Amino acid sequence: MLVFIDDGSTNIKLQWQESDGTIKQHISPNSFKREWAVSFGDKKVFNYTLNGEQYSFDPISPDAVVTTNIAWQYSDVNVVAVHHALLTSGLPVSEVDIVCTLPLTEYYDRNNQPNTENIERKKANFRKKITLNGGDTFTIKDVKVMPESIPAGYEVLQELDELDSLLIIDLGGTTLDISQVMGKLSGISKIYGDSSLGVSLVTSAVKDALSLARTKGSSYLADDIIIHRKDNNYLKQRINDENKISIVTEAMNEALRKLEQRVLNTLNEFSGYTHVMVIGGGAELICDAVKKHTQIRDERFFKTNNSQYDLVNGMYLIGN
Amino acid sequence: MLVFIDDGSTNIKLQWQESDGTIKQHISPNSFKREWAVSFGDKKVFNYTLNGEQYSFDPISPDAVVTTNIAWQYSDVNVVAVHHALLTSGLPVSEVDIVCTLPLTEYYDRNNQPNTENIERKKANFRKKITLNGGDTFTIKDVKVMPESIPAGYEVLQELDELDSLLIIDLGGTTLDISQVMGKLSGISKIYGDSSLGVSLVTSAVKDALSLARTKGSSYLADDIIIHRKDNNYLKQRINDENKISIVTEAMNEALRKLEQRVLNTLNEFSGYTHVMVIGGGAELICDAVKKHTQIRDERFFKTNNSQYDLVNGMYLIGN
Ligand SMILES: Nc1nc2c(ncn2[C@@H]2O[C@H](COP(=O)(O)OP(=O)(O)NP(=O)(O)O)[C@@H](O)[C@H]2O)c(=O)[nH]1
Ligand SMILES: Nc1nc2c(ncn2[C@@H]2O[C@H](COP(=O)(O)OP(=O)(O)NP(=O)(O)O)[C@@H](O)[C@H]2O)c(=O)[nH]1
Ligand SMILES: [Mg+2]
Ligand SMILES: [Mg+2]
Ligand SMILES: [Mg+2]
Ligand SMILES: [Mg+2]
Repeated sequence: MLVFIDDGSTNIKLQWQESDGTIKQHISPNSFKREWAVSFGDKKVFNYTLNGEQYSFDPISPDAVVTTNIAWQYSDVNVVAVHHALLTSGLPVSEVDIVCTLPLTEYYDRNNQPNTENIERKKANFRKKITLNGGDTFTIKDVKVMPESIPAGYEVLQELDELDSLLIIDLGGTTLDISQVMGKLSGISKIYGDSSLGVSLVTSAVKDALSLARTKGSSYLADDIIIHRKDNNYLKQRINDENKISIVTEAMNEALRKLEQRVLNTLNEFSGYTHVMVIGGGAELICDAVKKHTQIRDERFFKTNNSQYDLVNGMYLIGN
Repeated sequence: MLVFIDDGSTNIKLQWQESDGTIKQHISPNSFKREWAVSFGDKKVFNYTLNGEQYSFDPISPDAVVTTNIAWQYSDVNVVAVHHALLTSGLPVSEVDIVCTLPLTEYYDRNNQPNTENIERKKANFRKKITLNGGDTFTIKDVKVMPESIPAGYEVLQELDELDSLLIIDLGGTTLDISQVMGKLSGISKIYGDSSLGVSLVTSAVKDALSLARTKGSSYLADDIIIHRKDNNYLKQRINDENKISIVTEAMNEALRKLEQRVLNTLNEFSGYTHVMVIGGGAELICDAVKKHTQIRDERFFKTNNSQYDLVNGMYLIGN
């Protein structure tokens, strides 16, 4: 079995196809604490041991450590999150081959050439042995590494003439990376990674406007508000009450406005692209501004409505 | 301004393109009561007058009258729902040309030929004058009518050879229609409409499980549960607790299995199709079963992740 994994610092996305020809997409959060969970009842808990350290999946983990999540890519927790993702995917415990991802500025050096040291370091990380109390864990065999962004725009790129170039904008949970690639992957024109902004900006704004606990527990509430930000009817029924709908809609627009300014400002660093694609979980939050501020016809502007999965799907369509 | 309108009996979907080339999609529910609403405060209420009768948008309308929603297509409420959709779309009040829809078995007679009487009846319906208290209403000028299903599969159909044929499966709120159309619209092979089943089957089940009020006010809760039916973490935070997650998950699965059996049984009435497409709001609820029980390669199986909008988008790509 081969599993494609876009192990982001917010959510791990998985995609694979089963014998009955069904293609499955799974998503599992990166929310673990460095200690085992205690269950005196039947509630299932996942306690792991990796590199001698203890870890457990935590549904209410503090949104703390809003610092360097780049190092997370080579961390123990990353290994745990991926294994946990495999365990809750539905697939049967077994040996598996995987293809994981490395952010653009980690996969490539400043010369836009493969950073072999980082790629190997990523493969080595998944060799760290893991254990699960009261259960079996999958066995990761072969590890392949693909860079982010490019796999998502691969389909479109096969269609582009060598002279054309696709601009890929990826808004993630805590990062906003933009790259430009010549048609048929004739070369990488430019890469601009930014780990100072992400969707969490709006999520954090929402958690503030409603004064919600700064943990994973309230992440779903925040996301539902952002996702349905344009449907008052939904908000009316969702927001506790007191109709803070005014303040939250006010907080969201602030953050969204900031995401747009950043993207537009960075966009000014690129030129000559003939096609544009917006991917990542935050795609819907900036697609309008991007399309408005680019000179590209509808025919050449790409965006799906399953944006958080665009990358892992692209990886799949290539390596499966 | 030209507006494409898929006025379904559950939700009115709109799609149009503005000056800055921005393409917008809007959704507005069909939840009205035959009586004005009384507001003693600042809360805005929409009270309409059509054909004399009084109507008003109702956020907590009873899910009553689950009888004939086909006649709804030519009703006064439909006219009100469309006008209400226009008013909450974000577009400026004005004159507008529109393209609306008619279910497959209404647009076509049993000989699969345009039912001109029904088509004209649909156009005439929007000529009924409407009024809004405390505001102006849009003015519907030219009315065009497209059948359901086919516009959604039009893109793919242009690519198919005249000999191939696309099977379009549309699962809506209260209807399940299936059609088979020859490549390049070289002819309609078969139409099978079924107004006995719809997504409301699962929504009703969910409401029963959580014993929620049988009104629109609880429809959002029900839909979030169904949409996130595979994410325990979300369900854990969404469900009012008590972990009825077992009972609701049990209710949903049974309703879903019923939807699947119906679709599979009807599918047995079709043959010779070379491509398959699933659309409508319920697409995600039956896509797997359908792909599993069809002999079609992945390349020839179509499904977007914005299913409720597939039709209106198809209408837009053809008429705009
Ligand atoms: N508004 C909105 N948010 C979405 C949508 N899909 C996913 N999200 C959310 O957007 C955030 C970003 O998701 P994603 O890009 O997958 O995160 P990541 O890849 O883990 N981030 P990073 O690349 O920085 O490591 C998540 O909190 C996710 O739940 C959507 O359609 N709309
Ligand atoms: N599970 C699920 N439900 C969805 C999704 N998108 C929309 N829905 C819901 O599915 C139901 C059906 O939507 P839709 O097909 O547009 O309704 P309709 O077109 O008005 N129905 P009808 O054709 O019978 O007149 C609605 O209650 C809608 O909210 C989705 O991705 N997943
Ligand atoms: Mg990412
Ligand atoms: Mg990764
Ligand atoms: Mg419909
Ligand atoms: Mg209609």
